[PDB]
Amino acid sequence: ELPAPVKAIEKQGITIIKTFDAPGGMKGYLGKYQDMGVTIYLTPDGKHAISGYMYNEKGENLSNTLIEKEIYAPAGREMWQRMEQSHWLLDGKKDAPVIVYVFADPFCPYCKQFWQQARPWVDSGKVQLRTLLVGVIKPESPATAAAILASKDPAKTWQQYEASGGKLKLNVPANVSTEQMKVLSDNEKLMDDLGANVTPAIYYMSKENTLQQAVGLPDQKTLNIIMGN
Amino acid sequence: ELPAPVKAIEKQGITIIKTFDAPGGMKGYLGKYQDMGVTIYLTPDGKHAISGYMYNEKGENLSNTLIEKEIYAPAGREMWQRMEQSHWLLDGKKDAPVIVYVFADPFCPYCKQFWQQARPWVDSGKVQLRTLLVGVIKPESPATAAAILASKDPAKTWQQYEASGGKLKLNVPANVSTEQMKVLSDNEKLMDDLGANVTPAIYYMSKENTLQQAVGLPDQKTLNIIMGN
Repeated sequence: ELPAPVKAIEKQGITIIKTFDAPGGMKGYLGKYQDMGVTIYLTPDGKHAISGYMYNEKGENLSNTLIEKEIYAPAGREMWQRMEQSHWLLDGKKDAPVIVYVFADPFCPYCKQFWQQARPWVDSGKVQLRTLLVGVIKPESPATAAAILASKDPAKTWQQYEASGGKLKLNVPANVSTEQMKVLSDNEKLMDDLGANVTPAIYYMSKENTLQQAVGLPDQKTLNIIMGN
Repeated sequence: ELPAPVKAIEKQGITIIKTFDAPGGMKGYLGKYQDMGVTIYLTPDGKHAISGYMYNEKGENLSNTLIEKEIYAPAGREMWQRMEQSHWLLDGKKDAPVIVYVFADPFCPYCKQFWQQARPWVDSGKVQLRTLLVGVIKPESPATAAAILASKDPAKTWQQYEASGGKLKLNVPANVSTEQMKVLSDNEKLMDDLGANVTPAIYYMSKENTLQQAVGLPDQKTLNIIMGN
């Protein structure tokens, strides 16, 4: 079966995912304890195993890197793709290295405050905010979001709208177009799939491309991390 | 200096105590993170180190054993000796394998309840309770404790006293003898040195002879552990 020392560690509540190659003639085992990723290393003598974190000369926590890359990160990747394939509005330079998605409703105070918080990074060209509009808070949310999407330059209109705290006057059409309704409904479903029904629901990448989430108004630390600082 | 991989781990908040021999050509380092003991193992390639716990074929957590034996346990040993050298009263067989010390006052409800809880183990000859009397709760505590020490068979009198819930009538002398006062004062100082002023203050051995403490009335789990079950 499995080496005795490793079997002993399994009995401590660990479920093995797979085996992997490690340095120094050691064999590695990737697993989980409850929801936590863990790495086990079989010693050269083969009669001992160490459950813990391996570091290299440069000081990188190799176990952390592997756990984030193979356990925590994967499942959310297809979601990041779905957001990229959605009809989002661009706020910032198209080539900004840091991409942040935000599900926002026209009648949401914190969406506006987050928009303001992000200015330094967006204006410097470091971050680009991609907004996926939804109409779920107020009776007029759908129509207002659709009106923004119906404007000549939706992205600019949204920026002006958020900058004005929602005081920006708009031309609200006689009805929501079928295309606008599809965008809003598709965005709402994706938002629901991501797990947070409250706006703003902010998504960004960190920790070996793990899809991260922030809901509501981020505090200073979370903001700096979202912005890739 | 120290191997680079180990130096990297030190930077994560670890302070090294000493180096030690490990299996498979690996070098071990014993240290602490805050108040927690930790073990680090340098890999055969010498360019990596693992911070974690080593297990053997029999399933023993060797790191835990070493940490308990060399870090957590030592400092309290001299205290266990001081209790053994004190004037305690025996409750149970002199050859009972499990020794439990208890600092008790004559006017303490929980001391009496703990005494009752311990009967099964004391009567089976598995545990021996060694009581170090103190007189600190009530005005009459000193005189009553001294009266017990002054009786023909102090140990039996104490047992009868606890069994009766303190209703056992006693012959209280005209004064506390100098020897009785020395016992009470010495016991009180040792109790204070151990860190718990509340009675009952219970001491026992577990985890590689680490001096353990229980204060007040132990719940079922703690009781079973104190009794060595």
